[PDB]
Amino acid sequence: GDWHCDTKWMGDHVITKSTRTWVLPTYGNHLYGPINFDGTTGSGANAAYAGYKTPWGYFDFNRFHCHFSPRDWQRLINNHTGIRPKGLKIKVFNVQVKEVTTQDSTKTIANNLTSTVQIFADENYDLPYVLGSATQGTFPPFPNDVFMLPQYAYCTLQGNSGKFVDRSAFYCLEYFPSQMLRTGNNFEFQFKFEEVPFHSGWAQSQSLDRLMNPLLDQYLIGDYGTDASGNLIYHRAGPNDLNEFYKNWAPAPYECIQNINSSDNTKNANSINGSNSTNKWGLQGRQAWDAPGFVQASTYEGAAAGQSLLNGVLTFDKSSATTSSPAATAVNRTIEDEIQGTNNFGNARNNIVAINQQTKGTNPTTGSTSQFETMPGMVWSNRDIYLQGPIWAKIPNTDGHFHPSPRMGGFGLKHPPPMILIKNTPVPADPPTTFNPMPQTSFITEYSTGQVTVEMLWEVQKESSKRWNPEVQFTSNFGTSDPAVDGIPFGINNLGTYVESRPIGTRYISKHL
Amino acid sequence: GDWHCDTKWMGDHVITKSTRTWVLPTYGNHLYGPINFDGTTGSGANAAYAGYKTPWGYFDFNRFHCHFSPRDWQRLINNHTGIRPKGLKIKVFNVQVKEVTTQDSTKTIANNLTSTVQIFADENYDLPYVLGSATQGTFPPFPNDVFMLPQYAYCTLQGNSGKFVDRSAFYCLEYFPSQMLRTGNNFEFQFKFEEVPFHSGWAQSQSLDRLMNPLLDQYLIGDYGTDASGNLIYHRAGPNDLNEFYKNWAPAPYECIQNINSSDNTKNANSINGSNSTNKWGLQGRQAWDAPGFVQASTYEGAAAGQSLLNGVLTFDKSSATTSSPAATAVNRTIEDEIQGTNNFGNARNNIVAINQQTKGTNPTTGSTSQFETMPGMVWSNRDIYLQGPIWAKIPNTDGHFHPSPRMGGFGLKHPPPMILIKNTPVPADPPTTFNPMPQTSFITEYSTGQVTVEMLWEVQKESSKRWNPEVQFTSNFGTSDPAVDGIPFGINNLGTYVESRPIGTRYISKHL
Amino acid sequence: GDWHCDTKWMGDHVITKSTRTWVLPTYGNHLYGPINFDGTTGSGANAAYAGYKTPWGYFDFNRFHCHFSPRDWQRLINNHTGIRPKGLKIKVFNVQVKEVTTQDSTKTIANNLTSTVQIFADENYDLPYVLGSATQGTFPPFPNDVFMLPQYAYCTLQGNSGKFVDRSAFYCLEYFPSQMLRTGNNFEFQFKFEEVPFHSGWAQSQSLDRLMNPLLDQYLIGDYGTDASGNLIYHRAGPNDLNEFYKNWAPAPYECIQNINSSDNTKNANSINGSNSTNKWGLQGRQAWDAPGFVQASTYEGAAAGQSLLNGVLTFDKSSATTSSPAATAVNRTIEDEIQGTNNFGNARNNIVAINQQTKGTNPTTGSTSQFETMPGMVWSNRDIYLQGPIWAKIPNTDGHFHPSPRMGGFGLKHPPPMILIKNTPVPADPPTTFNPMPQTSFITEYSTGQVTVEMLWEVQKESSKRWNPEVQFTSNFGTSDPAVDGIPFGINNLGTYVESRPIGTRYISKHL
Repeated sequence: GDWHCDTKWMGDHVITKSTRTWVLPTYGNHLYGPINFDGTTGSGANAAYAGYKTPWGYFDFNRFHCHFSPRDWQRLINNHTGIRPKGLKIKVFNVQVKEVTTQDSTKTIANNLTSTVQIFADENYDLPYVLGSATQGTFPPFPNDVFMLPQYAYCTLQGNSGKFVDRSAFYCLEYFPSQMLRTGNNFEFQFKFEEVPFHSGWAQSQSLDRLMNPLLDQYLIGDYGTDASGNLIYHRAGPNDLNEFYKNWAPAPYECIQNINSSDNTKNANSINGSNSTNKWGLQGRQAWDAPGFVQASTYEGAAAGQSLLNGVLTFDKSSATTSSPAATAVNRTIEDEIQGTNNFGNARNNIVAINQQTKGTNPTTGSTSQFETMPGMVWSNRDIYLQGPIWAKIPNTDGHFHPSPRMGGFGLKHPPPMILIKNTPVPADPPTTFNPMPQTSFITEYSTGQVTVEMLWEVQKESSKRWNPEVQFTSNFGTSDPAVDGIPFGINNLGTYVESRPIGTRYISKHL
Repeated sequence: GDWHCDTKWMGDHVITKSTRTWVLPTYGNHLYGPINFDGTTGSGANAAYAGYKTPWGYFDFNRFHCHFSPRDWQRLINNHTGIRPKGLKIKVFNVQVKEVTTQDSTKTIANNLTSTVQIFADENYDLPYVLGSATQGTFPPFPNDVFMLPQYAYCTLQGNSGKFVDRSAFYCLEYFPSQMLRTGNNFEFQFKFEEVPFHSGWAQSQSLDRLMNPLLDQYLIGDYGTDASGNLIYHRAGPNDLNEFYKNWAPAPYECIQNINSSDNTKNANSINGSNSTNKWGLQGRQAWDAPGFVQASTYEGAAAGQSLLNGVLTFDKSSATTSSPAATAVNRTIEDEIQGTNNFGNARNNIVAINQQTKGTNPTTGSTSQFETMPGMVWSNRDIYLQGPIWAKIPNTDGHFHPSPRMGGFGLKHPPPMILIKNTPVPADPPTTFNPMPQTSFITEYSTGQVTVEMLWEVQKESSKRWNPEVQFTSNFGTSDPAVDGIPFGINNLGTYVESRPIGTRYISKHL
Repeated sequence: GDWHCDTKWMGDHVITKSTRTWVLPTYGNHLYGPINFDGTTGSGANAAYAGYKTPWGYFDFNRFHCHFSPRDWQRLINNHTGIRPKGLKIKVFNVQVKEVTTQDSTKTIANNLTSTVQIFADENYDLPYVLGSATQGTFPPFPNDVFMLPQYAYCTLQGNSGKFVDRSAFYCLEYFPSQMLRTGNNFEFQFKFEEVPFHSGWAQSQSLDRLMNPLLDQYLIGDYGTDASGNLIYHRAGPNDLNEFYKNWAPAPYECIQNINSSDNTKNANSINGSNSTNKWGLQGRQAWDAPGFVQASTYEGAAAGQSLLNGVLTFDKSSATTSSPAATAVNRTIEDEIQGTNNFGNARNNIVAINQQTKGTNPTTGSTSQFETMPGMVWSNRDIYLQGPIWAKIPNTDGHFHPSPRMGGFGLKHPPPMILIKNTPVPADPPTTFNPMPQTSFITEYSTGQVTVEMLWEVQKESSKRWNPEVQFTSNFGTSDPAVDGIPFGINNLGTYVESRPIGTRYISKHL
């Protein structure tokens, strides 16, 4: 094969080709193993797990910025109001296996021509599907970078203290038909996405509470109170009070999510514990963070600067890092302000409901609600997709699901792109000259490398806006930057590392609600 | 492929094939980087720049002596009065990649059969075009020589102090479809030049100020002065004074360029600073040398020996050298005396113009002009092309340009031959046995080498001169040379280096103006 | 006919339909008249003119914002790098004539069904062409607005003191075949533009003084000075000093234009007279402002804030006004910073040239030039087109012209869209009952009104940029505005007037030079 990265913009379609270079170590000395964590030490009992490690490794292209460049992304989001995937093609080729030898003086790396690697795609979704979990190991943003393929592992059911049970499964991955690749062999795979709705690539220029003609007043009469003697009073909503209007629709449901201010130091309580104050959902005797949760507006218009939600937003790294506790200057923190029309600000407990039953003696009382869930007549909007975020997720296999759109973002798929696994086939060292029945555990040290190209077909919506005035769009203004320390933003810096300077998202075009 | 260098002289065409051997290092450890120079130190603020370095490298065949030999060039310039390019074919083949290993005792070079190199031609001119700038890295004059491919880099817009701005661009070159070459693969490219006018390969045997029949006198009456009483006087130009003639045409425009004498020591002022006395043109707050400028006659007939213009001529090295301050015996200094018919000598301020308005009291006054630019009715001639000089240049992409002939020489092209880039594809070293998300920065040390053949098709004008007497032509008379120190001129010397002994140019045939 | 305004974006084409409502008064009581201004009083002798007034009136759609809306313009300039006109169709219809009667108590307006108006297009350009002069009378920006058709008048040759001469022409416009329009009649006209080059809709990301590979150094040797004894010294330009490089091309020509600072009060001299310090060009004994002149960069990168040129830029009104001395807050002042790559900043006198001839005694001297005109090897860029500016101009009918691009902007046309004239046909009042030979000068007071729709076809260039990082684009960020005083920018304000908030131009996309 050959190296081709590019994009081709057609009218309703766009094709993004990109190709990388990878390196595959031998994981676990060609051995499976059990893994668990009991809840006795460390984080606690909620952190327990049980599963297996596998000598295999896999490709993960799930994130968007694998397939797009900051210029191609800008071309998408200013012009087009929607996108969905159509199909993908991936090809792994130019595989070459290298053997390592050490005399303690130096390493000597040689190229073994006849050794192979094994690769297969999991067509029927027989193995546990780890791709939709937004973990690391994805292709790099920048094509000149060389990346390392992750090791495959999974969790099964667990008992108390992170132990196996009867339902726990063990999967042998050598029991799957696979293809062996030498130099001069390649692996190709075709895939076609199922029908999904376009992601809404447009911000909304109206609110639900004002859909009305503001000059008029209703023919529907309201209940304005009671008399001093107890007689009912009526009122007609009009342009003086538009909150009085009867309405057909209601905004999004919510669970109350605590607020936190990223910019302003003086808006946050001192020394809050994010583990205690985060929303949880419990299952099977233990409870896990509910994050990000169902999307709420992080901030609305006319709100404090820096307002956000605690574990309510996505946050990314400017450049790939292992830090585990990154500084505020090393991260890109997204904000959802574009859904503020249909989606109430999380941590605002506005919704009011009647808590008693009136009569002569008892005055009616109401109260604000911390959690208000779905009822007929509600409209909401999904979380935005970002250049740095996940493309898809696998809808769990279950008897029911409600609005199966992934909470982190992207496209819920029942048959997502399959998970493609690869390993270095083992080559044994010299056996003894008398037969031994035991397994032969001594192998030659080796690793693999090659290229992988990924071509993906997308479906876009181009629109016609009849608003007169111009619209906000994504522009790059940093002023000046210093080539002696940090290069062009969204470019290579002085040390050679690629830096994504700020988060980007798809909603720059306003459309009336 | 096979090794073929040669020339084939057809009637109106000539075909020049030549093939070389190159070596490609790994540049920058497979990393991009920003580069700049602030104006705080060194040369000054006018020297500031900003841009990027690239792991890629490229082929530059632009100079003439890549495609011709001193004998083939002589055959061209004595017989033919014009030349222009038609098409070119280049083929890079026999690529082989070699790996280097060092124990500090010695280097060990081995041949990796399965490694590749990446190569593509930039068809659409998407990357900044660095070829027309007359920098080093060109193929050698002599085919047996082995040369090194340059590293690719470019400049973008800059702010103050050599910093990036919003308009500054960063180009990822792995985003271009490319071809991978092993042993047994080759890269071929076809190109066809756009229509251009022949370069004038003829010196001119007349002057503009004498185009007339010298025996006759005009029927046009001139203004010879006024009377002692103020009455107009008339005169008829004739063979006694031929400068009095009215004329249809005027010579070339000029900016005054200072003169300097290369041969004669006693004609030059002591300790002049060439940086202060050179013509400049300023742009964007800073100012750069205007050189060579629009061509003027370096010397005319009946002028001091050694006369030339300061930064008005091209100067070359007899053999490839890095000296940065070469001695006068190491350089070939061209001289333009063949345009002296239409092109006035630079630094001669001859042109005279009226600076006031006469009346009874005021006598008419005139003055000489330092700068006299284009007006209707002017004729000039372009700078000569030399065996050692550039073939073409890329006309900038702009709304207007006036007589877009390159000031250094050759053929201005809107679609020049594209820039062809190549790099060694990276091969990683042994990764760790536990997954790491970071980019893998350790690679195997390697380099590439191969052959490249360039075949170019030319279009020539053969002429018929009806002058009776013979013409000057390019002949080789050095007398005798010493094989013990310097070999045949235009040949290998004692140390094995190729030496170009004197500059050559295309205008040896006289033609009346 | 019917009312249709809209735009249709096709791939390489876009169609803009817009329709207005106009009102035509009776000009001059149906009489021609001579007009002149002698130079005896007022502005001076340079202000003199002579010509005629005409009862006719005409349509002028020349400006861009007649055909585009701020949203349609944004859609053009962010996506497309070029535009040129193809054809236009105009239709004037629904004409109705109204008669006015006054008893001094009140006016009474009645509708005369059988009266007509006269209209013709000037196909052969027989009348003097007044459209390319950027005067008022153009269609409004906002379609709901009603506008008044201008009166037609022209200037002819003049003697001293603004008097007619033999060459002066008088044109009778009733000598042109015309069409009479009642209610139920319409006038349609087709036109097809001649071939013109696309306007460059892209800013430039490189400079002429840096086109080079910054890592390399030239094979061309320069002249670095002379020795202490008079011997020539050589030097090789390299990455330490890139201004030393020889170059093929040179920046734009210039006439020095004085600078003025719009923002900063403290950068301007006190009480300068703009009439004395503006560039002039004289003709026929008198001299007129040269403005804007050939375009120079108003400001460059790393220059004082608010820097501009005095009468070097275009300036517009935010809303149509007669003020004649508008305040700085009522105007939109354009700035040309996007040509700073090929076009030197006006009022920077950088260009340096040799003013003498050296020898032993005389040291070489140089000087900076106030005016530096076109010479071979220059490249420049035309003035930008703006949403508020003129589309085209008529190239004068003359034997020669150099780069005939209009200095204010747009497309120079030899056969521009013809000038279309209209008048109310006169209806006489009651004549006497005995024959009189004299002309009948008493008429009925009347005016006309109707609609005019203009459909124009445009040709656009969509591009592919391979730069990695995002580009600057035109976005609307005003923060918040107050509906109680000024409405949405580029929208109707509180008083009902349409306001264009800031100037817009076509160059938002960078492209390497």
